[PDB]
Amino acid sequence: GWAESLFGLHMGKVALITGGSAGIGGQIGRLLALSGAHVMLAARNADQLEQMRASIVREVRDASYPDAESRVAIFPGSDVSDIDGLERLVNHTVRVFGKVDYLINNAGIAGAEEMVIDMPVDAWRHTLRANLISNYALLRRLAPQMKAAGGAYVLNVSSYFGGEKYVAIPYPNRSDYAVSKAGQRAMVESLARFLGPEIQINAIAPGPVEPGLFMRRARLILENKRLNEVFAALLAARHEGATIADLLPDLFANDIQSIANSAAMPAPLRRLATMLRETSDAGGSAQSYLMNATIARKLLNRLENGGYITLHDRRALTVEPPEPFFTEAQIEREAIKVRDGILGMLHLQRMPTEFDVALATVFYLADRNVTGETFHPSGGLRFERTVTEGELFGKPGQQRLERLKGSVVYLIGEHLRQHLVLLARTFLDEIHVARVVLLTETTQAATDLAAELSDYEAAGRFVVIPTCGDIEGGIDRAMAEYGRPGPVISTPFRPLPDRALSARNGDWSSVLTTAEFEELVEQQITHHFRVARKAGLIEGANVTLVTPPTSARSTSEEFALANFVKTTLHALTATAGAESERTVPHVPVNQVDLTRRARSEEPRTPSEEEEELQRFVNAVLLTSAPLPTPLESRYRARIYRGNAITV
Ligand SMILES: NC(=O)c1ccc[n+]([C@@H]2O[C@H](COP(=O)([O-])OP(=O)(O)OC[C@H]3O[C@@H](n4cnc5c(N)ncnc54)[C@H](OP(=O)(O)O)[C@@H]3O)[C@@H](O)[C@H]2O)c1
Repeated sequence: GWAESLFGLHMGKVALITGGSAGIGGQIGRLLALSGAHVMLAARNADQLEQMRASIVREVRDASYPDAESRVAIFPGSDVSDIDGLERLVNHTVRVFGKVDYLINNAGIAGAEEMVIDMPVDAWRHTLRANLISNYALLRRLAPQMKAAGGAYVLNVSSYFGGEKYVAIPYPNRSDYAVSKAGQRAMVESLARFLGPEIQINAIAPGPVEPGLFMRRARLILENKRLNEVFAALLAARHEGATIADLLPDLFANDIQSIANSAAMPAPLRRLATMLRETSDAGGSAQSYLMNATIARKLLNRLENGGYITLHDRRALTVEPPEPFFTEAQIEREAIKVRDGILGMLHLQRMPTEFDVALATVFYLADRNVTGETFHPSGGLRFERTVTEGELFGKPGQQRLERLKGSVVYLIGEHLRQHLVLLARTFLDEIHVARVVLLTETTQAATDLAAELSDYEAAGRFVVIPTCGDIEGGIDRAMAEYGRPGPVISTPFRPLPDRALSARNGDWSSVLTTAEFEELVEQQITHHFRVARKAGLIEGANVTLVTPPTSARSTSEEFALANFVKTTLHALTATAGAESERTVPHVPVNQVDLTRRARSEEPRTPSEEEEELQRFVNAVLLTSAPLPTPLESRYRARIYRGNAITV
């Protein structure tokens, strides 16, 4: 009798639920209605919203709630990636019910389902708006009335793949999804003290809930596998002297037996084509044609963005292969492996239903003494890999640093002048690099830093390049003339916002706006994703992403935003790291944080700030010097990627 136990549990609350016409959000909306709450459901398709509303209202009357027809409302055409539309959703909800007590940030899309090195930047941005920026947007508009009335709750529906406190969990090929789920948890952790005690804010993070989905995902896996084998062989041939752009006409002949027996093909490509013709299912054209159209366009994108070829070297496929490319048998073999992976994660060997998760969640929502937590209503999972955030302990080995002699360094930054200059001086004077290229945002910063190091600049050992925000272009320019990188160190162009996070009394003009939160995600998360996207394609690069310090004022709000940035970015660094471990060119990714775990640990004297800068140098070095590949150490290649090191 679960309905009987729900009765009156949330009597008189008004809940807004996004993505509320099916799945978990439909069940939470259903069970909140069955607990006496007025619910507004929001999704895109209006008829589904109508059918779910019908079903719920019927149950509400059977439960003997008064005037059941007026207890459920719908609001169609609500795409949570459309941040400006959420305002009309809220306006309508306050208009219909008078107030919002519960905000259930439930809607969540799957994202791009590509590796970091393949992800279109605007697909990344779209996932983050839908899964992450939507949640602050709704919270920020509702928080004033919620603070006023005081019985209020924000619930972000996150995931185990958004990690846990101080721990990131890599989700290969899903970095956008993982970053938005981590960011939902991070928002809960970072805001709870400012929104309390009137607003509780928590996340839930269910485990897995119950052509099919494993079929689409299996197909992507087979396509990715083929694309990686070709990219790898292309690099191994370019390694032996081949010019990649000149192999493209013959390669895009697409015939596997042609490529395998061409003397005009470098040996790597021939060994790959031989294996393919011998292993791939013969009932598919994949055994006779190298690539389909998707593989081809992505292969060219990896080569153009990695700087291996130019726009003029782009070729269409001579012959688009005939379906079926991958046979149904291959796709099923791989989908069963996907499914078994997921199922084997689970300690209980069974999955919850959407109703189960909803039920536990709706009970959880009745507890009034918990905030800033991540509740698992479904749970019990063993993960392939977890990465704890940590603190720098030790120094890099001399041998590894010597391997940096003569390399080219790319620095990306703007406002952290002292850090950038110290990095450059260290790389040139003590590491003996060939040269340091600095990519700034504004021209002025380029000129000032070129001045403070005018000596190295005259000698050609320091270069500056103002990007005016065009990160991809600067890396292409630098690669074109100033040398191909080893160490790449991305720092943020912009500082953290100096904004409040909660009201002083009933004044909210000073609290971080939705647009400002959007800018924060752009400049402290997407900025580094753009760097990692390009540099992950560069054979022989190392990537380090640096999260910003606080200002001298060092306000609690600023500290909260820094920890938000650190937690959210780590999901990217860990997923990029796990991807590197599996796919050539195995470019490592690691993260360095300039804000400490606890606020009392921040430097308070100039001597302590000197200790920090020294440590910062040592961590950037520890992650910049050549790291072990999977071939040298299977263990060390795993653990020396995906870290977040506080200094
Ligand atoms: N294995 C799991 O299912 C699992 C586990 C952990 C976490 N989660 C999280 O749980 C949440 C819901 O998962 P689910 O499996 O129930 O999702 P789902 O199957 O995609 O649920 C679909 C619901 O969301 C709506 N929706 C879809 N795209 C939308 C968009 N762009 N804007 C607004 N509404 C949209 C749909 O209506 P329309 O399509 O008509 O708009 C419908 O109401 C997500 O945040 C997800 O990350 C799920």
